Amino acid sequence: QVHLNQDEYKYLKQVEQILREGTRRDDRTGTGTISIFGMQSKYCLRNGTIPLLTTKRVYWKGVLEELLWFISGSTDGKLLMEKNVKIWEKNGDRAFLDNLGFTSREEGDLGPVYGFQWRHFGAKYVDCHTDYSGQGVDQLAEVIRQIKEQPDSRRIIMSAWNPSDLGQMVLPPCHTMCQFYVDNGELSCQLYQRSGDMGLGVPFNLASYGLLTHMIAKVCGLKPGTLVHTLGDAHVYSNHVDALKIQLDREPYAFPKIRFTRDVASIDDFTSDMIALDDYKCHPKIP
Amino acid sequence: QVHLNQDEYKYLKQVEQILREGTRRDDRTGTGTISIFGMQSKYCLRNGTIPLLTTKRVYWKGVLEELLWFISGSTDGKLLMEKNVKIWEKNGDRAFLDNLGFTSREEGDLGPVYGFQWRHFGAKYVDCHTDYSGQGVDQLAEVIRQIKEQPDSRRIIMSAWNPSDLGQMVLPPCHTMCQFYVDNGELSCQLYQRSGDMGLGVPFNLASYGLLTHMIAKVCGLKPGTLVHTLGDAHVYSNHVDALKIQLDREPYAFPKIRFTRDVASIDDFTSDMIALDDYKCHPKIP
Ligand SMILES: Cc1nc(=O)c2cc(CN(C)c3ccc(C(=O)N[C@@H](CCC(=O)O)C(=O)O)s3)ccc2[nH]1
Ligand SMILES: Cc1nc(=O)c2cc(CN(C)c3ccc(C(=O)N[C@@H](CCC(=O)O)C(=O)O)s3)ccc2[nH]1
Ligand SMILES: O=c1ccn([C@H]2C[C@H](O)[C@@H](COP(=O)(O)O)O2)c(=O)[nH]1
Ligand SMILES: O=c1ccn([C@H]2C[C@H](O)[C@@H](COP(=O)(O)O)O2)c(=O)[nH]1
Repeated sequence: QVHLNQDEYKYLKQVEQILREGTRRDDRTGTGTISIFGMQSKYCLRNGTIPLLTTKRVYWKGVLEELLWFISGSTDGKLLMEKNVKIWEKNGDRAFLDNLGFTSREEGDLGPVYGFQWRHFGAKYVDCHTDYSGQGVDQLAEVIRQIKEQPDSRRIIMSAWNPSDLGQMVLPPCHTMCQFYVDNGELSCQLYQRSGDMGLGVPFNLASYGLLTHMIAKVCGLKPGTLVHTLGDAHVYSNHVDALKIQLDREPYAFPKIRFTRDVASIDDFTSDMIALDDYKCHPKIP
Repeated sequence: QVHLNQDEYKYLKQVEQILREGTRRDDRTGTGTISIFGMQSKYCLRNGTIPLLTTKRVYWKGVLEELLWFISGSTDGKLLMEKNVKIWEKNGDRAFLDNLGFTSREEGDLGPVYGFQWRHFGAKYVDCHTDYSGQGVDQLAEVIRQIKEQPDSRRIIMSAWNPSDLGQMVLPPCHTMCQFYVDNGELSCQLYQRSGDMGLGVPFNLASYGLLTHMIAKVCGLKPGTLVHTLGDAHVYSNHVDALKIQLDREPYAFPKIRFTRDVASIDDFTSDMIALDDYKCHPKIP
């Protein structure tokens, strides 16, 4: 049969394939996972659609506020908490920092993570309160320039994987790079994700890069195309198979759609008040 | 509809899918291409198999000598010419260098390309005859230590994409990063290739990373697993559609197998005389 939302059904079949074919391993601390290495899915973004899963609600406020935080170049977790978004709190507090040997680091200074690499790749990091203007490569600005002036390019790439800075990161990048692609006035985006928790993190990442593509599409005067999601270690955690069993038996509703309620002078000119999400209907929460 | 070599048949269907579903575009070199954005295939390396295409012969000597050249960390194209491997020759001679503004550069100094990034990521490049010992990150050594001591890691990654150094590269990286993966003593490798010419370059890259996986597996005392080949712009050139129509109608022979005829102290201890390729049978050349 045809499903109202085929793209999310395929995601459920991804989860289903992992449980059926994946290999059972104990990640390092004992905690087991079910894992397939090498997967790929595509999600249609046309007509403002954004792939926020309907069988299990996604922390939309987190996606939005975190992505703007990435774009701003910030590595200060405290700015995200001032928006009431706690995803980076445990990774930036005293205990977690000291455990990595960052005993001199202010609480919340996550190190040279995503935002720093996107906008200042190759720059000398010191802390999250340093003015890095004009230091390093502005990958996000270069991408936008390539899309506008060289739409046919096959090198429109933005990487967060900086071997020199990995040591000083509280967490190594998970979505390690993405590639953009223009075809018949439509902007597409492929994301390579080295590691993916299909129960929690992966749906969140789909929304982030789906939203990012919609933003870049508007800045470049293009229409949204397709999101290609490539996974390295696509895995489910053993202790959480019950929740996915429930999620899989649910028929997906239609994806919501993004709507930008004002114009923007650049990728840096977005604000939470003008990113609208319409008709996000989900199935009830899962214990 | 079974096949002696299923993995190569799927490749033929990849090319076929590109031709039937791909989008027709004119790239920055003129001359059109047929392209799909986002593809993925898997090739079995178990029991020493290496995916060297049989429907169209691959330049095995180029694969072998170039990969050893990469591993050595060399950026001097002249060493490859001393082995009779003339890829990278036109990219490193006077005309091409001056066209990019490297008017002060010695012939053959390809810049901070693959070899430099693999073994000295983040280091200050100057020329291809400089001792970079202790400079930058030795990603290839980091990967090997991770495989040995942390086989379950989801962060075993080696990237050739350095935004800081792109300007000084004669050619921007095409195979941009790879991720490794250990499961029950089997070593796998996923390659993300931003751009892929299915008629020439892609078959070569599959063998390169296939051989690389076989090599790293032996150093770490593991068995070869799976090669996951992810493509960004997977394309055929409109000029060569006639040739591929023939190639697609060919039944693949069995893949050849790699056999290492002596022990190795490290990934740096390999030589052409001890990498053997057994039973590589190909279909005849195509006009
Ligand atoms: C094992 C593991 N799986 C993950 O998916 C994961 C994700 C992150 C960061 N990340 C990419 C996240 C995205 C969304 C998140 C989250 O906590 N969502 C909750 C709401 C939390 C809140 O309201 O503050 C949820 O939707 O249930 S966490 C960090 C460690 C992880 N660890
Ligand atoms: C349009 C284009 N397609 C490619 O595949 C390509 C590949 C490279 C570099 N590369 C990744 C290569 C892999 C194999 C090669 C090659 O030329 N092989 C010869 C073998 C004959 C010989 O050199 O003796 C061949 O079969 O044409 S070249 C550079 C520019 C390109 N440009
Ligand atoms: O953006 C993210 C960050 C983390 N994770 C999940 C995947 C993992 O299993 C875990 C990260 O652990 P490591 O891969 O770093 O070991 O969190 C995601 O899915 N998306
Ligand atoms: O390792 C390589 C190097 C090059 N190419 C081919 C693919 C292309 O179409 C062309 C690269 O040109 P650009 O990606 O720079 O546009 O060469 C490969 O397939 N593999």
